[PDB]
Amino acid sequence: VGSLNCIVAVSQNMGIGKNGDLPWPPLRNEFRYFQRMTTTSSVEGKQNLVIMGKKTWFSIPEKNRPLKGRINLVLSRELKEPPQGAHFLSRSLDDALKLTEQPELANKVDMVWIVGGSSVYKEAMNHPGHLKLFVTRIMQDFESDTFFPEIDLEKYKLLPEYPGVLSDVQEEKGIKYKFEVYEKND
Ligand SMILES: NC(=O)C1=CN([C@@H]2O[C@H](COP(=O)(O)OP(=O)(O)OC[C@H]3O[C@@H](n4cnc5c(N)ncnc54)[C@H](OP(=O)(O)O)[C@@H]3O)[C@@H](O)[C@H]2O)C=CC1
Ligand SMILES: Nc1nc2sc3cccc(CNc4ccc(C(=O)N[C@@H](CCC(=O)O)C(=O)O)cc4)c3c2c(=O)[nH]1
Repeated sequence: VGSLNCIVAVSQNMGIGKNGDLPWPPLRNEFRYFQRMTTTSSVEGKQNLVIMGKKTWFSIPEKNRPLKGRINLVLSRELKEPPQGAHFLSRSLDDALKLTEQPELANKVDMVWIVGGSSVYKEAMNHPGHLKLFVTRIMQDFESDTFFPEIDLEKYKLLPEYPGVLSDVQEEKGIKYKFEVYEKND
C-alpha cells in the first residue's frame, strides 16, 4: 500500500462544514482538484482508497457516490454493512488501515486518502508515521458548525512546492483560495 494522506478545504476560521454541506458555495475547480488528487494513482493496476466518516459519506451527493475510480471505505460503529454504493465499512481508523494489508486489498490499493470529517482527520493527524496534508485555504471566514483540527506546525512542514499543485491564488465565485501541502514523519 502507498502513502497516507489527508485532503480538506478549510476557511480562515477553520471551518469545513455547515448543516451537512460545505460552508461556502460550490467551487467547481476546487472540487475538481479534490477529484484529481484523490483519484490519480502513481501505480499500474492499482487505485487509491478513500476513508471517510459516515456523515461525510452522506454529505456527498448520491449521484456522485461512490467516488468513482476510488475504493470507498466508510467508518461507522452503528452501521452493520457498507452503505448503498460504498465498498467497505470499518469500525476504527486502525481497522481500516489494517484492512488495506489483507489479501483482498494489499495489491489493489496505491494511496490512502482520509477525506474527513473532523474526528478522523484529528486521529490521522496524530497517527505516528509519514503523512501528508493537502489543504485548500479558503481565504475568507464562513459560518461553520464543523471544524478542521489544529495543524501542529512543529511536525507538519509546509512544502515549498509540490508537482501538480498550483502555487498561485485561485478564485471562484469571488472567493480566493490557495493550495498547500504539508508533510510530517514521526
Ligand atoms: N471542507 C471539506 O474538505 C470537508 C467537509 N466535510 C463536511 O464536514 C461535515 C461531516 O463531518 P463530520 O460532521 O465531522 O462527520 P464524519 O464524517 O466524521 O462522521 C461522523 C460519524 O462517522 C463515524 N466515525 C467517525 N470517525 C470514526 C472512527 N474513527 N471510527 C468509527 N466510526 C467513526 C461515526 O458514525 P457512527 O455513529 O455510526 O459510529 C460518526 O458519528 C459535513 O458538513 C461535510 O460537508 C467533510 C469532509 C471534508
Ligand atoms: N479539498 C477538498 N477536500 C475535500 S475532502 C471532501 C470529502 C467529502 C466531500 C467534499 C466536498 N467537496 C466535494 C464533494 C463532492 C465531490 C464530488 O462528487 N466530486 C467528484 C467530481 C467533481 C465533479 O463532479 O466535477 C469526484 O471526486 O469525482 C467533490 C468535491 C470534500 C472536499 C472538498 O470539497 N475539497
